[PDB]
Amino acid sequence: RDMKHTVEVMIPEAEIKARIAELGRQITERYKDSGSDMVLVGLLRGSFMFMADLCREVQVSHEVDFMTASSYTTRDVKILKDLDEDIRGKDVLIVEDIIDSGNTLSKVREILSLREPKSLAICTLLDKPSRREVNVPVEFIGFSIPDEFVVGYGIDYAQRYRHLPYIGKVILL
Amino acid sequence: RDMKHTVEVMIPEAEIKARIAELGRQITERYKDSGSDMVLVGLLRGSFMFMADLCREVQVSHEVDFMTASSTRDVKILKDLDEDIRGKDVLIVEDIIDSGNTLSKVREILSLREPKSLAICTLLDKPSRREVNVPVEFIGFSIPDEFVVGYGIDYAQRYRHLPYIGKVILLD
Amino acid sequence: RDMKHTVEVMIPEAEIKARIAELGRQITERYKDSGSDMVLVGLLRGSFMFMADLCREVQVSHEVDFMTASSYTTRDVKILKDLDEDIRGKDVLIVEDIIDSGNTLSKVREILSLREPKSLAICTLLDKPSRREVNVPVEFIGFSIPDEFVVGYGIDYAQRYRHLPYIGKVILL
Amino acid sequence: RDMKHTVEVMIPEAEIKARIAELGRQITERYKDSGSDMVLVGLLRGSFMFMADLCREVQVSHEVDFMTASSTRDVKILKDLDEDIRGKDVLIVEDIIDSGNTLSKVREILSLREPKSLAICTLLDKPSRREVNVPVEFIGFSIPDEFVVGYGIDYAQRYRHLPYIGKVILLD
Ligand SMILES: O=c1[nH]cnc2c(CN(CCCP(=O)(O)O)CCCP(=O)(O)O)c[nH]c12
Ligand SMILES: O=c1[nH]cnc2c(CN(CCCP(=O)(O)O)CCCP(=O)(O)O)c[nH]c12
Ligand SMILES: O=c1[nH]cnc2c(CN(CCCP(=O)(O)O)CCCP(=O)(O)O)c[nH]c12
Ligand SMILES: O=c1[nH]cnc2c(CN(CCCP(=O)(O)O)CCCP(=O)(O)O)c[nH]c12
Ligand SMILES: [Mg+2]
Ligand SMILES: [Mg+2]
Ligand SMILES: [Mg+2]
Ligand SMILES: [Mg+2]
Repeated sequence: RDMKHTVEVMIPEAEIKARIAELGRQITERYKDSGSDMVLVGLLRGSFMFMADLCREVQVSHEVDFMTASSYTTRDVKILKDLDEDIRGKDVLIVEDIIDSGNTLSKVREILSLREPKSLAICTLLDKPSRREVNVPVEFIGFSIPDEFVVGYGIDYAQRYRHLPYIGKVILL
Repeated sequence: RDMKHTVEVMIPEAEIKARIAELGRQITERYKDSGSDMVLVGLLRGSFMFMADLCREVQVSHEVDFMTASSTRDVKILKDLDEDIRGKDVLIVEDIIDSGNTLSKVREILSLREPKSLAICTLLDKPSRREVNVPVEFIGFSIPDEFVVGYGIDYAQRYRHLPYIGKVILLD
Repeated sequence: RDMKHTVEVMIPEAEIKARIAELGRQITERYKDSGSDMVLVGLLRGSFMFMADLCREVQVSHEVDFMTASSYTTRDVKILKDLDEDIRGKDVLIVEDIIDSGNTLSKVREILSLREPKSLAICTLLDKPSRREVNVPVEFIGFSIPDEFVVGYGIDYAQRYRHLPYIGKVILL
Repeated sequence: RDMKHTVEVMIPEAEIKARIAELGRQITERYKDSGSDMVLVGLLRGSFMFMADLCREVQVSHEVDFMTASSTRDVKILKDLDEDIRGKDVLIVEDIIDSGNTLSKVREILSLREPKSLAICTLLDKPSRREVNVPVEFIGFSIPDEFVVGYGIDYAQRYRHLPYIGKVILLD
């Protein structure tokens, strides 16, 4: 949190926009013939930018909701802020910025599943298979990256760089 | 919500105090030799009073925590617990169980956090209106099909401060 | 949080019950001729036991509500859980377990005051004038104690002793 | 909530994108020489999209935080901020201001935490329905008295994902 560093571009703004466009088309095809109500659920705070760009590329009538989970050395996954709307009998797509361990995301899916939605999938922008500690079903993935320390596009470093339009790598000096 | 009514006594303060003492001895005897941390989890708002009196009758070192749930519809968490319950003996403390919809869903959520044991203690039980068969190990009173008030329990945000359990009787 | 210790009785269960009875009579006289709706507001978690005993000794029709404030090195006072009901045009009595610095309580009163209640008073069970860092108006006080490390009656020590029916002092060994 | 209607365009995506770029340069020029930490505070849910596009146009190192408020009645905090704002330049990011009741009360609450500066940036402003004179330093569009949807803003939880601002037109 307190180290001399700099930031290089890893995934340019244009690459993200192109990849999200594709994701939008995939998500659209998977839920266009569903009929039931659909809702995209974002995990604050990292997902807000990804959510904003993604939901615009989804050509299906859907709702947008958010929830906040507890961040932590091993502790219970607690809900700091639940969803505003109901999800039972609905198509729910959890929208994440990045999956590493998948601990929090695994628990969140369990909690949501109890509310018995019609379907329940996960869409993450970044994925680190390397750091996975729990196997979680992830239907849509934007980028698979090695264990690199990335920032930008909602992802922070000591609350910094959330507003970068590009995914960047931090170089410790 | 604005209906003319009266409140008759159903369970006097002395009866509650005595029954809670008994519940205390039973809860104590169950968890006294556990060797794992114990926590009483109250469901706000209606159970604050029951919780305060109950934990004072529980002669084992335990923690006290609270949780606020919502409402048919989905059961959402307005205020989650403050502390972890993983590997702990958890006792859910609820004021009253009518249908059991809320308890059922709250127990599910907490069970996901893998506590050593998960049990429920309710002051009032109204089995004539149960829709879901939830398992309760401690019950203070099984009551008739009456709309009860007092002791944390309210009627339109009214009567929570009554030291006794009463029943609402509407005028004709 | 990790020290060898023991607990002695400082304020017996019976003394608390007697003092709360008196508080109930005072509070009752101050608000019996008000007319407006009344609500007792408790600060979780320390206030739950004090709230339960106090509201029963208040012979005035009132509502009971709770809220949780952020606990922390100097940080913003944040609301982890707000009130469930409205308080504008009402007689509001904040119910606290203990006042030391009065930092959190001062901010909480400010936040609540913005909602424009008819009146706004504070009732605490214990008071340490010694440790006061901010001057806060406190209309009702159960006990004034010196700077002693107390537990019990909702007050904890590493989440312990909340359930003690008596106010106790911890003796570090 | 269940009324038959249509959605006509009021502000096209290109117009929003261009206007947000301008807002970006203005916000940047104001806070570029502050020397104090900056934070954009969004009011959920309706402002997530505006926030995402806006902060990408703000060329100063800042933090992004969110807050959920309620609704007449009292304005309560369902979800408070995650980080402190004391001694920081705070910019409240809101989707639309009709009456201004919520903004007015939210600004009051945040001001209590004594930030270095407290300002408001709204995408849409509908002054024909303002009940409280709240001070806004940045406004994307001042709009006619129409029920707008899209770009985070909803009609009965619908249309939040539209890349443009539209207006709801009921059928006769
Ligand atoms: O490369 C990173 N940059 C910044 N943060 C992180 C994290 C920690 N974490 C992000 C931080 C969450 P926050 O402190 O913003 O609430 C990712 C965990 C997602 P998962 O448990 O479901 O897999 C993991 N990797 C990174
Ligand atoms: O006899 C009763 N007296 C008063 N209330 C009730 C209820 C409803 N009450 C208890 C419901 C228990 P459930 O039927 O879910 O098993 C819910 C109120 C929660 P809130 O005040 O935070 O909104 C059910 N029965 C009674
Ligand atoms: O003697 C004590 N025992 C246990 N805790 C404490 C505290 C800390 N604090 C109690 C701990 C609050 P918690 O960590 O349970 O959320 C009292 C602050 C009240 P104020 O700021 O309005 O004056 C101060 N004194 C004691
Ligand atoms: O033109 C509009 N389109 C859509 N909605 C609105 C509103 C109400 N909308 C904005 C209110 C702003 P205010 O009038 O307080 O200045 C409140 C919805 C909050 P919620 O979705 O979390 O419950 C006011 N105007 C419009
Ligand atoms: Mg995330
Ligand atoms: Mg209950
Ligand atoms: Mg306190
Ligand atoms: Mg808004």
